[PDB]
Amino acid sequence: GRVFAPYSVFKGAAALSAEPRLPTFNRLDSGGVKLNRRGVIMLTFWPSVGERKYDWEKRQLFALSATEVGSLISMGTRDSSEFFHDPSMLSSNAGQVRKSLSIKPNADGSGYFISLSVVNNNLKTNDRFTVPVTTAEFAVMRTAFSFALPHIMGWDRFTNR
Amino acid sequence: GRVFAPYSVFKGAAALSAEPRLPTFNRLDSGGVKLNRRGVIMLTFWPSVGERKYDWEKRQLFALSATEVGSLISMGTRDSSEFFHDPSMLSSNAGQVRKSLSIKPNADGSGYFISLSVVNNNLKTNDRFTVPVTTAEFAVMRTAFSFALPHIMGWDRFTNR
Amino acid sequence: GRVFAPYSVFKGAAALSAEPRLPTFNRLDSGGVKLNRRGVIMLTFWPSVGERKYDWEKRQLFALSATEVGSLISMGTRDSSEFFHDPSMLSSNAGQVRKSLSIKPNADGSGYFISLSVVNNNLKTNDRFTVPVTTAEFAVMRTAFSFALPHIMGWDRFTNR
Amino acid sequence: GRVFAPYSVFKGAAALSAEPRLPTFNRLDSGGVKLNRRGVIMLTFWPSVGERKYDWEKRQLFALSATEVGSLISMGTRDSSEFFHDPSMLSSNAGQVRKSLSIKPNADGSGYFISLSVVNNNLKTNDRFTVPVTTAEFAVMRTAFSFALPHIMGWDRFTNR
DNA sequence: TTTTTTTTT
DNA sequence: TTTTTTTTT
DNA sequence: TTTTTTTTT
DNA sequence: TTTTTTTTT
Repeated sequence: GRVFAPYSVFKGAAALSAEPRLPTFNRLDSGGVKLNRRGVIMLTFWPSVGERKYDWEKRQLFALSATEVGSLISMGTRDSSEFFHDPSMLSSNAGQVRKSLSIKPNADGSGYFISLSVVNNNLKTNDRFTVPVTTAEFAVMRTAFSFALPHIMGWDRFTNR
Repeated sequence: GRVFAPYSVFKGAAALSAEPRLPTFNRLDSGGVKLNRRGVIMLTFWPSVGERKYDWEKRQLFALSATEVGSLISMGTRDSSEFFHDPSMLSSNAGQVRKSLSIKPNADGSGYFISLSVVNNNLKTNDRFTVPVTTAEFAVMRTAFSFALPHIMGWDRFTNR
Repeated sequence: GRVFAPYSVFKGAAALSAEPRLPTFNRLDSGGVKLNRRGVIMLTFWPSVGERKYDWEKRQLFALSATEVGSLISMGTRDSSEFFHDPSMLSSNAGQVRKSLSIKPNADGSGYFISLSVVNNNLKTNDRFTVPVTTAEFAVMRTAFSFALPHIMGWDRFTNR
Repeated sequence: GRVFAPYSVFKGAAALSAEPRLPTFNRLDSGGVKLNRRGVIMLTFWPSVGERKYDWEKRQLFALSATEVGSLISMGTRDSSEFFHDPSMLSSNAGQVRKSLSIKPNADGSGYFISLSVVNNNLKTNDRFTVPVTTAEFAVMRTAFSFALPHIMGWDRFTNR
């Protein structure tokens, strides 16, 4: 069965959620197993419609790859990164939706800003959710993501008993 | 069944103990599972009534959240933090008991001081337990807490087999 | 059964793959178990025959030992290392094939270069596969290898239940 | 059953071995479980009687506690520590055997020196085994010991399923 | 005994 | 296919 | 719902 | 064979 144990951070404008999506495996005819669809750390964003009350309907997703996770956890305090995703890459309708996730340190050094930009040329929409992440919150993420990385990679299958 | 494997540090005035409290889950009707009550790292303090002989009766608890754990493990040597808790928040009798946990580096750099303050306006009591933590002891905590963080978050449920 | 969950990095000239090989154990007559053949992190390299299309036939392997893994993960940004292996050491045909793996930081600091040299004096061949590894990619490796190290050592057998 | 998966380092004068000893638990009448005898990282030393040929008969043991492990893994490159143990503390024959383990960085910075001193006033013996540990070897230890620490503490018993 | 709360499947 | 070897239970 | 793809067993 | 001990459920 599925499991819902998100690490969620709520702030002024929007809320931020993070939970792993494990890899899918195919059992070969030879008996062994082969990783098929790679796992990710799924990031979800949604806005606040009212004093601490958020709109789950207007949520946007962003799937961190193994490498991108590696990038995030290796970030020094004075570091910043930006990831660009096309949800429908290699599909009939590519270049129509563009997603970009950005992590930038804030001036104070009291953590980072993490914002998701989603531009949809099909629906003519332009969404952006920014969420402030303290040092401690980003620390949970770094440690949690470090823990999950081997799993989303399927390396937890390698075990002596 | 339950499990009692505390990491305990004993010192002059008081003693310090730390062990995880796992999250509670509810099995949905849909089959999947959902994290309900979040896990914590439970901290217990108690005084010394006599030459190395402590009073377990006068113990006070403090429950570290995921974020607070993230804060503790991310602490540089020259860092200090303070957490404030109301045990009965959102309850009939709030603001009546106040707890504060403080981690401050000591002058020497030979670790930290960790003290729990508990002010009870109902019972008119004022308790404070301070415990010195060497670099090595705080190292156990940092590593142990890092290990436990994924578990108290319920991320150990995400596993390939 | 076996498991195939490689961490693969594809680049211009060649491709790089990494996955653990667990240790083999023998069950003693006394009942206990004893680690026999030590585990490794297996590295595979292969060339590119055409615009992003690689030759799996011309692959070369390199097996990182526990210690060598320890070396790799302890590398600062400004560090470089080189490992020399004779595949047929202590065998009839030693000194006939020589392998060397090198990790050097690139000028920019944007990661490392990792190249495998294989000199075969029996077949009169001289192969070399170089692959550029970004900071994020090497971060995956560092974290993945850290996770796997206890397992290839067989220390995952030590567990309370 | 027991498990033998030592991390061993062999050098000129002596050899060094390290493997965890898990904690013992007692099942309470209440149903739960309680950690009884604490786990350790067991260190074994033995001399070399001949060109790369060691004397397993003249081995000496040293049991690292949780805290001492915490100390070892927190060591910077320029750090050194010394631990003193009386094997028969709180026993009929205390003060008769004294053990001391020392970790000192070597001049070059190419790792550390680790030596075990055992003075026996009952048998009138004075033993000392020194073993050089490269940066990579000590890296294996740091990572392996970090992995094992939660287990020797019995914190691996805390798990969601 | 424990600072709660915010959104789904 | 893989750099081995050293000491026990 | 999710940026894909490249090579085996 | 191993530095112990301190307080509960």
